[PDB]
Amino acid sequence: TNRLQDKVAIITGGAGGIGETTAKLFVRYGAKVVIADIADDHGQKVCNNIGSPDVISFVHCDVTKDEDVRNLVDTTIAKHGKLDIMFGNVGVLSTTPYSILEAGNEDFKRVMDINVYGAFLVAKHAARVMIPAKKGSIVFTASISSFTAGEGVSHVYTATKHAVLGLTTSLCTELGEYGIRVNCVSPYIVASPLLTDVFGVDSSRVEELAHQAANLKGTLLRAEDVADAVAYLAGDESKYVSGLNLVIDGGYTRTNPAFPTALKHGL
Amino acid sequence: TNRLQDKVAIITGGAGGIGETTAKLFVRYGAKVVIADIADDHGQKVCNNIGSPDVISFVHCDVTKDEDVRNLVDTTIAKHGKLDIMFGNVGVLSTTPYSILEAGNEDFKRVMDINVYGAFLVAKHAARVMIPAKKGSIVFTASISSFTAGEGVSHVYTATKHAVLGLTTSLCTELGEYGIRVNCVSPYIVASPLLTDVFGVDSSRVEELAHQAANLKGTLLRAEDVADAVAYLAGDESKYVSGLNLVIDGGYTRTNPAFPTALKHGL
Amino acid sequence: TNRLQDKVAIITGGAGGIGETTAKLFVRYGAKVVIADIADDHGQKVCNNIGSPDVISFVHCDVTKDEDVRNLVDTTIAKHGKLDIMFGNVGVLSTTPYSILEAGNEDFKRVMDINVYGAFLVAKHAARVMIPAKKGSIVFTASISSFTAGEGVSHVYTATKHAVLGLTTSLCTELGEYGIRVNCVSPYIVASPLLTDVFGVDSSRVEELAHQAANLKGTLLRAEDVADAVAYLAGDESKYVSGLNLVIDGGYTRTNPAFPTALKHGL
Amino acid sequence: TNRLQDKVAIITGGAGGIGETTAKLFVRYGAKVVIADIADDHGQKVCNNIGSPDVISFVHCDVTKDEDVRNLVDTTIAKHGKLDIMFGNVGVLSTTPYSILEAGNEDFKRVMDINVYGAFLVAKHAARVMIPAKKGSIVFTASISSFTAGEGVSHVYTATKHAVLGLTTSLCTELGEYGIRVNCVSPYIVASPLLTDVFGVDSSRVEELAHQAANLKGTLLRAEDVADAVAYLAGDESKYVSGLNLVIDGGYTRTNPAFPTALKHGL
Ligand SMILES: NC(=O)c1ccc[n+]([C@@H]2O[C@H](COP(=O)([O-])OP(=O)([O-])OC[C@H]3O[C@@H](n4cnc5c(N)[nH+]cnc54)[C@H](O)[C@@H]3O)[C@@H](O)[C@H]2O)c1
Ligand SMILES: NC(=O)c1ccc[n+]([C@@H]2O[C@H](COP(=O)([O-])OP(=O)([O-])OC[C@H]3O[C@@H](n4cnc5c(N)[nH+]cnc54)[C@H](O)[C@@H]3O)[C@@H](O)[C@H]2O)c1
Ligand SMILES: NC(=O)c1ccc[n+]([C@@H]2O[C@H](COP(=O)([O-])OP(=O)([O-])OC[C@H]3O[C@@H](n4cnc5c(N)[nH+]cnc54)[C@H](O)[C@@H]3O)[C@@H](O)[C@H]2O)c1
Ligand SMILES: NC(=O)c1ccc[n+]([C@@H]2O[C@H](COP(=O)([O-])OP(=O)([O-])OC[C@H]3O[C@@H](n4cnc5c(N)[nH+]cnc54)[C@H](O)[C@@H]3O)[C@@H](O)[C@H]2O)c1
Repeated sequence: TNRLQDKVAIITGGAGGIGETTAKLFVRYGAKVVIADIADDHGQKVCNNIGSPDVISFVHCDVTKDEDVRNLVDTTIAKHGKLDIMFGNVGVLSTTPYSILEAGNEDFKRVMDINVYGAFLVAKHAARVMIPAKKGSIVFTASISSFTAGEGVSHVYTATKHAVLGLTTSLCTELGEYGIRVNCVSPYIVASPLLTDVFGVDSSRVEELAHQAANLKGTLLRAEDVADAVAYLAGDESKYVSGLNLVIDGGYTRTNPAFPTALKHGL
Repeated sequence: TNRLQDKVAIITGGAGGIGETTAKLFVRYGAKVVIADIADDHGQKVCNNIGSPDVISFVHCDVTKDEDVRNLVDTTIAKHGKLDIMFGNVGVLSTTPYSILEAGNEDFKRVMDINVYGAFLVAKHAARVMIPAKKGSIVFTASISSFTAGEGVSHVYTATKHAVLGLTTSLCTELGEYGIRVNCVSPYIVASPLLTDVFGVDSSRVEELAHQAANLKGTLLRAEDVADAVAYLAGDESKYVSGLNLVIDGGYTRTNPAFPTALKHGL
Repeated sequence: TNRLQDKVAIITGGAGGIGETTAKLFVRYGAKVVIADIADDHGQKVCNNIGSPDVISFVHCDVTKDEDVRNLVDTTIAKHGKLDIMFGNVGVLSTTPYSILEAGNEDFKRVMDINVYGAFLVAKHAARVMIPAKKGSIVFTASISSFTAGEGVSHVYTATKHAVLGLTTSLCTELGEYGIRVNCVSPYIVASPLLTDVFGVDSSRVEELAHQAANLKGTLLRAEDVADAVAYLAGDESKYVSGLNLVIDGGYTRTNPAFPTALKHGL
Repeated sequence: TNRLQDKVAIITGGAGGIGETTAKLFVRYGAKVVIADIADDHGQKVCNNIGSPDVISFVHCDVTKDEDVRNLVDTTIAKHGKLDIMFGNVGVLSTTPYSILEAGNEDFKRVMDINVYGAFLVAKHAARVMIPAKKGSIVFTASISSFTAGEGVSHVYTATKHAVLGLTTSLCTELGEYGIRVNCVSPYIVASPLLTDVFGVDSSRVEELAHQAANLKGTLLRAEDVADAVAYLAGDESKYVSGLNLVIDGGYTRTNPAFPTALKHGL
């Protein structure tokens, strides 16, 4: 059936990848979506092809900005008379190395802006429309680096998708005394459609590497798989779980075979 | 629609309370259930009234025992040709005080038996039938004391519904390299139907106390609310989340107003 | 004895409160300190009275800045020929309410600058001098809101002293493959000397409120008590623990008597 | 100097390995110890050679038993007039495989007995002597599997050194409203003196494998390294930290290079 039918939802990043299969799921399950990206020529060739705009519309938004998050929210109330759900994806990763010493100073500012102090506004403009109605789940989207680490992932993405659990445990302790839920989803390597910028990346040869590395040989992750975790937390069937940081790693995050797959046994 | 339709499920405690609304949900969503309790005269006046046994049957089981968990599992394969899901509830709480010093020695043995080294067998007899088919989520059921504490809850229930996350993170790291998921749900004060044994308890005057104490004024918990968290993790829409300890507290676990509601402000 | 004798340490906030009793402890335990604050007229009437500058010197630093963190580090190497320890305190809290809706937009920028993307530089200029020597613990200082929450503490302080565990778990996974440790201490209500700015605060009537609220009636917190946690992690006796977020709450963080001290018993 | 001088301590496992270098440290730092093991002919050729018995004595104890934990505690009060510290090590690991399916049924009973419902009594007989004096830290000793997992470590050791954080967070919430601290230390591969029982183990060729696997190349773990973590938490300098599960992994627990050391870069 169309499961969370009635809901009006806003994805703050539904052009790219997780965001449009999460969109297409929510419009399959009977919501009305407002995709909301800066990537203008993909975010409406996603909203032009998913459905017909009464249910799916686009809005240039730049979360690095307050007048922009103001208008997305104010025109959802005006497109559709309310805002039940605010899936707040948005996320950026470093364009400087890793290494503390030779990895810089200003792709910390900019990748804190898009990820932490830009995930906030989304929650302040949703908060100021959900609080008047005493209903709503604000889902976000972090990564398994909300929990932990990697010698890959930058000290900034480790740091900003950590605090997107900050104001999602704390945002929780007040938007909760209103019967408004605050959760975030928190994935692992997901979205292809055959990459590259430095080679390695030419994706599928990323997805193949997400199976020799996982802790759940049998399947592969996808976006339908995060969309899963997000309609759950969104509206229906989420109704008393404002806890969560629904870690979708297929278990991975809770091992380290550095010493088991060195320990081994016989040879 | 009937959502996890096809599934064969086993509740290891579906007479009592969480367990039969979780049962009635799974049989509403098109599974075939086998309720499985020692409480013989409630567990079949639950299986006699929910549905008709092709979909809902009872089996005396005593998880404190191995020949008993052997036969429940072996007759599910025989009632219905497989075991996709094993919701493993089961849980007991102290019948001695709290206080380390004057709270005893043998309602640690017995309430470790029913809760930790009796949650195990459920997972060893489900494991030995799910591994042959390379499919299945083993959901359990812990409490928010899997995470934390209370000056109420006994050092034994704090201790045994802690380890039901032991062999649910660890059970995970192997029943996972099989595309078998291992999660547990983890609730807060839930089930009435107007209690007592020492007075206080005369339940609803438990549920009323679960609203002046929560961090989500607006609703009240129930069993449909844990059943929610359990069909999610069971089969469909759980397909790459073997992480979780789906904490369903309405946020509660992540505060302490000892110092805020002492701090206050003006008077 | 003078325990971590030899060490050269840098406090990045040792004028104020935790920072100078942690300083006075490190100079009692035989280190040589460089206090390092913007508060010019307190940071040297702390360095002028603790000891004589061969062991205790001041340096205006403004962690909201890179040329400033550059020079503190470069003149420690020049005052004293190395940098074993970098205690990185620094911390600021909101000067806007709490409430998402009416609590603003730019004391998120500024109190992310001093706390997260200003805790970083401290670790990049210490990192670039500890890595050449393959020795050193970078201790930071977070709060129990690194772990959790409060209806008091702002969504920004909840968010920035969360990520000071970001780049302290992640900073760890690389400054660690160098035998350089990365930990942070993480306290609860500490430092008086009889406050006010809005009344309530007139401190001791803060400390008195840190005893009717704690989970360890018997003592009171202090700065010697965090200094404790910090010489431990600093240099000696820290030598294989790069794990920690040494939570010094006297247990507090792991309860919630909303439902126990509502549950009570007899009246 | 002799740091925690005055203290009377009890190790509940100080014959073997961690336990006697932790003993020798506490008697170096001026305590008076009572080692306390079943291994009769090692536990006194440890107490006969460390020091002279006024400071170091042995007592056959079998924590799988209550009359035994009763007498150790009652004769410490009688050897020495009190019990400030109770380091409660004790720990056993499986003598059946790993695999849920073919790994048995009764080395769960026995290795729950020595580890969880035998760590308890230690804390009930220490509790009943520390509570009369309103002073004392009960340190335990868990493993990094208190936090997480491994495809090595058995589902039972994962499960029992998990709950030794149960009744160490919960034991905390009451032995704490007495100014009695409750913490546990929580190590990684430690103690040689050149092993074997199945070959692999012939230890040092265990310790060598604890360096190609760690996240802190530079040093190696030892027992002085856990003794470190335990005098800290014991008595002095522990005075307001009843939080902790002092994870001493050299960072390890918070990564997984399954996907980084598959991701790599160029070849
Ligand atoms: N492999 C994965 O897909 C993966 C792994 C782990 C976590 N995540 C998280 O998932 C989110 C990323 O989505 P995705 O589908 O993976 O990647 P994506 O394709 O980058 O999708 C996100 C969208 O964000 C857009 N965007 C960037 N800045 C702005 C801005 N300021 N305002 C509005 N839109 C903007 C960007 O153009 C894109 O359309 C982030 O929160 C990640 O932390 C993804
Ligand atoms: N307020 C709540 O409902 C609450 C709160 C927090 C956690 N939980 C968890 O939920 C579970 C309890 O279920 P419930 O509905 O609350 O209570 P319940 O009514 O006790 O239901 C559980 C069933 O377990 C049965 N049972 C006990 N021992 C055995 C045994 N050895 N073999 C087979 N059946 C047995 C018991 O008779 C009952 O039918 C436990 O795992 C708790 O830890 C419940
Ligand atoms: N009650 C407590 O003391 C408490 C509670 C919980 C956590 N903490 C943490 O402890 C730290 C605060 O120290 P404190 O002694 O409590 O307070 P404090 O008296 O504010 O000491 C910190 C110092 O930071 C200084 N400072 C501010 N900005 C800068 C800057 N940009 N550059 C250099 N110096 C600057 C400030 O002037 C002061 O001297 C923070 O990291 C808090 O998160 C304290
Ligand atoms: N590699 C390591 O050393 C390692 C790693 C991780 C955790 N730990 C923990 O450290 C503790 C083990 O100590 P250890 O030095 O490694 O090993 P160990 O040499 O086995 O020392 C522990 C002592 O426990 C003794 N013992 C066993 N049962 C009893 C009993 N019932 N009553 C009294 N004494 C008994 C045993 O004979 C031995 O003397 C456990 O709590 C482990 O969980 C150790």
